Amino acid sequence: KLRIGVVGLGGIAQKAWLPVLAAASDWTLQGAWSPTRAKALPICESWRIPYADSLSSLAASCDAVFVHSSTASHFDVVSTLLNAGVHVCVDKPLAENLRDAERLVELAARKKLTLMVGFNRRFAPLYGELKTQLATAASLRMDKHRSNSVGPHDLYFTLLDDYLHVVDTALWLSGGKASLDGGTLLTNDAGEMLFAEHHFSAGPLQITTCMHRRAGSQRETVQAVTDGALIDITDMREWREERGQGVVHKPIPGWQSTLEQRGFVGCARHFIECVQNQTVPQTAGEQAVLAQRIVDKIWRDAMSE
Amino acid sequence: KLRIGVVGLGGIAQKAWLPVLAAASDWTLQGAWSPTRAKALPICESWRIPYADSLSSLAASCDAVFVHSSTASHFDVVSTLLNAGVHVCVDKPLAENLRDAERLVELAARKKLTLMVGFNRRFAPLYGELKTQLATAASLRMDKHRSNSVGPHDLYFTLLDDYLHVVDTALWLSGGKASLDGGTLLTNDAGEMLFAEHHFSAGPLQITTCMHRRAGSQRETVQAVTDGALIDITDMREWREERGQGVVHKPIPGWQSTLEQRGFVGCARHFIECVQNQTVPQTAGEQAVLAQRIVDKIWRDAMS
Amino acid sequence: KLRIGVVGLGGIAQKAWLPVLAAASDWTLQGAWSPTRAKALPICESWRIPYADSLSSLAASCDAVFVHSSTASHFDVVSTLLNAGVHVCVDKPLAENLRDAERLVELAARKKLTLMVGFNRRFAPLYGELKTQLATAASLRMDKHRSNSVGPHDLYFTLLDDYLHVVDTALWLSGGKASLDGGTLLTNDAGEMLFAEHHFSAGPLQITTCMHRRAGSQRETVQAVTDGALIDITDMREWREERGQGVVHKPIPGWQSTLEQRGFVGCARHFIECVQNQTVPQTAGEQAVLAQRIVDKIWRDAMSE
Amino acid sequence: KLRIGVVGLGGIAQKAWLPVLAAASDWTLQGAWSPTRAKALPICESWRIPYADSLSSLAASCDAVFVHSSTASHFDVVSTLLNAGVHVCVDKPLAENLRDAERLVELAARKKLTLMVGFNRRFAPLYGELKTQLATAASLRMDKHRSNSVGPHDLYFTLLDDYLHVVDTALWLSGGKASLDGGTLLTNDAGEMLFAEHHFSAGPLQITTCMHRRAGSQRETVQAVTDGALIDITDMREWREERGQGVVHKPIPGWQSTLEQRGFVGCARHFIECVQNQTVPQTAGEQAVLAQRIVDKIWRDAMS
Repeated sequence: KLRIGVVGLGGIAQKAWLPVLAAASDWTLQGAWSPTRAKALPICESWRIPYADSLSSLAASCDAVFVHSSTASHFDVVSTLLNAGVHVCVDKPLAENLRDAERLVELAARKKLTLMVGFNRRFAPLYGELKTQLATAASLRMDKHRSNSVGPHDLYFTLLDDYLHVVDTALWLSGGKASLDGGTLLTNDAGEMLFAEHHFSAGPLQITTCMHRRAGSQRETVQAVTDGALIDITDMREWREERGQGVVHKPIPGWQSTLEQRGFVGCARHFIECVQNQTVPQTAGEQAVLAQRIVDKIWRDAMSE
Repeated sequence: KLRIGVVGLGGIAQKAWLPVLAAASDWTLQGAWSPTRAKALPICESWRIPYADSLSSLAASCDAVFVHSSTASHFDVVSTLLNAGVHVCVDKPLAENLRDAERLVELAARKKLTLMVGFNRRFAPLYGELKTQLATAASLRMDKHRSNSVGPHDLYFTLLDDYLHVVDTALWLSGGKASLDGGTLLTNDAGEMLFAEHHFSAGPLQITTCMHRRAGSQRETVQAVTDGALIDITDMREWREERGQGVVHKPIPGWQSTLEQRGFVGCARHFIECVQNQTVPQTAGEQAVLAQRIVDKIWRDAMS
Repeated sequence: KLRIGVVGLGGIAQKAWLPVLAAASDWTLQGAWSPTRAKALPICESWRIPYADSLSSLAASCDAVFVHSSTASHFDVVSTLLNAGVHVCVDKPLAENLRDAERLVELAARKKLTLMVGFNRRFAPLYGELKTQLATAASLRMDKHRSNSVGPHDLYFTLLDDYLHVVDTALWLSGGKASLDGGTLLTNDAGEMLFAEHHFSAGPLQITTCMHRRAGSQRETVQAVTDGALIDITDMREWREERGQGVVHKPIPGWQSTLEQRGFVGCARHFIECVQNQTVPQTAGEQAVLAQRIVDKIWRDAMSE
Repeated sequence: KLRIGVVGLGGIAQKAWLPVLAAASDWTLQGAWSPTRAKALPICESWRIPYADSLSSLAASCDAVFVHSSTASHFDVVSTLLNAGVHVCVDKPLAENLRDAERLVELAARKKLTLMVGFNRRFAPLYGELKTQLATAASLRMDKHRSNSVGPHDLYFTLLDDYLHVVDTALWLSGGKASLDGGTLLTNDAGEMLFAEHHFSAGPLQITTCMHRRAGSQRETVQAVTDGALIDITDMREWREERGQGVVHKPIPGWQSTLEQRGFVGCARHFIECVQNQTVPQTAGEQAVLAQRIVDKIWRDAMS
């Protein structure tokens, strides 16, 4: 059975990327570490888990590790772990720099290790169920808004830290083969992201990614207009479809965690399985920098006009 | 009290307009006329409406006429009605061809008559209500679908008879200075429209018009993403907004009159008011062909 | 073709009991009258309809008439019309007195005329569709609340003027054969109705009628718990059912008036048809004073304790 | 930091309680024990929980124990656990028989231990939130159904293992001084419960408990008709209220933890708090058997 390590304080991890390891079957949680040797000691004790004192040890005694620390650190962390011959699964941004990412993708292969990005969304039960229905899709629009989170970081940061999630999911749902027709980027006076919306075209299918940081509501939705059906998904939890017989709400499994709905579980499992079976992850190599390449293409333009 | 006349007793007429033009305290219905004359007499009797065998007969006995018949016969009917000194309220496509539409508009200006297009959606309480909240709007999408209506008519008829609604409403709701950025059109081998979507840009705001003729849902909706709130309107009847403290469902009073929510009532009132007050309607002049100028271009480009 | 007369100013009638005569097919609207010879002259003109100057004339030149005037007048009006050999359809309360009602039911029969109460609810498309589904119903509860209408009239009035509607519909839906097990009646200091809720038992099936005059919302609902399904109906417009495959919203016919949803149309038509076919109306004779007999049974108790 | 022990690793235990008793900063999980011992060892390892071959072994190593096993074995387990100076939090039916339940309560008072019943619904944010708005309530109905669960157990087990939830919650939400007015019970030829409904009266307020084992819906709801507002709560997660200005949907934060919305978390915290603070829990004494005294009577009367 594999030993798994976790890198990632507890801001978010404690909520999902931690109770998700409260499974234990086929693999074990072999300790965890984080840069803030302080706000991590408590959770390690409260959860009864080994607290590595340095990334060196944590890597030493692990076969694979989930990295959920700051996006700025992702590169170094993954870079260190990979060099320790450890399998890694990094959170959304591979590295806050396109090249740096293409390099980790090289290192990982060049060292017969598996490196995949944690696109929990490609593992949400409802998004996967939808993907097997968009065969005759004509319109696909995804929204992810924040009530009031005009993040202290600049546009660049928020693009790789939030919008990337929308682009990733949208492109994965369309079959990964769209073009960037147009869109917009709105920032306040502080150069901070306020809004973002773009349009893609995968043949006849029209894709739309949309995000607003001050919409007075934290909602996430996916709308699909296909031939014979109209499907809508709210918060990866609600599923409504119309097939000419009235609006139908798919039943929500009585005992299902939110960590399973967002695709966290399925992502971990698919990571753990690829290690053993020694297979290529769904989000590795090209699939790990894809959407990032697009997000980058946009920024490269919205910073020249 | 003007004398109101009606043209075209087909479906919508009897379901929407007629019920609006019968219960009137400020005007009176004095006649009707269909290019078919078939079942026309029984229909008119149903409404106690003196049937007119001819337009020039219906015109010679009216002051203002609401036209609603095959988009093709519009020009011939409107120009005639306008030559008889009768104010007219045309139904959606002013005329089948763009130049024709303008011809009628000009003909109305010279003749000094009130010629407006009946864009009922511009008078829907909830839509006009929404138009006042989009000051800080960033995203605006309007969706209008059919469960399975790839009806006999071709792409050209559908663009002018249905997709125009979306394009005109969306542009009206967002200032009215947007530009076409792209989109697509899909038709089966017969040339009948199947799907249509387009993107417009009025500054930072992104507008989207979408219509699918076979999506399994006859739903209509408007989605707005503003600064500090999210508004959704379904079938011109349901209003939901979220401003940081949970979704709210605006109340729906006994005023619940489909004919009123959908804007028919207000459209009629507005037409007659302009006629009696000799003012310019919200759907006249360049405004009665702004969306059509757009829809036409989309079609022409498709055929090239 | 029959000539139909209408008695009923325009408070409500103008909204429904009037645009409902904007049909005309098999019968004609032969004028209308009301006690207030003032606030009725306008509508008669605006709707282009003959304004009888007295109930005498209106009855003289009609074959049947819809009575939608004050409940206090119902008796006299119907009593006059019946004596004029005219067929009548009276609004909800037959007479504000049980005996008086049983007398009109006699007169009407004794004069080979048809007298039915206008229980528009027994003709609402969704309530009728429900009735054919309550075969294995175990629980049936109906609510009818007003946002803030603590009516100037006393408890008695409001019981025959509003609660009667709930009791009628509830009993008709259960098959008309329940018993009054219990309930409550709450009035303010002015002796005005504030609340009302009762429980009936039609064998195993438990029925509940519920009304509050100050619930801060004007909603009407019907809930059914049957064997194999869970059905809910809001405002005679919305229909949701759960049959183990998720919640399903029945589609609302695109072009359907509200006057048709509340059962107004179907009620008029069924009235007009019984005249010609000379058949017994669904709400005539015993079915016209039924629920009223119950409403009365309650009051007779809530006015002795 | 008390030592927490668990009894019964069946379903709910692993889905609700365990996940609540593992992530703890104020206490520690020190063991577990099932009357089956089958797969028990693999389960405990899954949670890194030293398996106890015996109760007196689990007890000898704990301070407080959360019991959740076959309603029948409750008495034998609780009395034993109480004889070993261990505070216990029993699962719904304190004991299978009423006198037994009281026996345990008394045994806890003498022994000076904290004995409470785990009524998670009394600690659900939304339910406790609602209990503060029913000051002017007139009607209160709680509905809990199953799509098709006429499970093996008979009417008696179901009344105590499921219908008790409704009866206890409803009574708790409405003051707690209601009286049984009537209702009905339905069972198939096998004697398995099919449906149950009852009416209570606490003054002018009317309370209704309803449960059907095969209604095609696993829905849970609470309906309140107060003076000036209408509140609806579905599956302890959705809150809707209408106070004259349209229905409102209370917001649902990232706090979205089924285990928390359903009250499990708060129930645990409350138990341990009372133990360490030596105070009386909200579900102890007469309160740990108020609804059971009612449900039993209903059953006895049915069997007469």
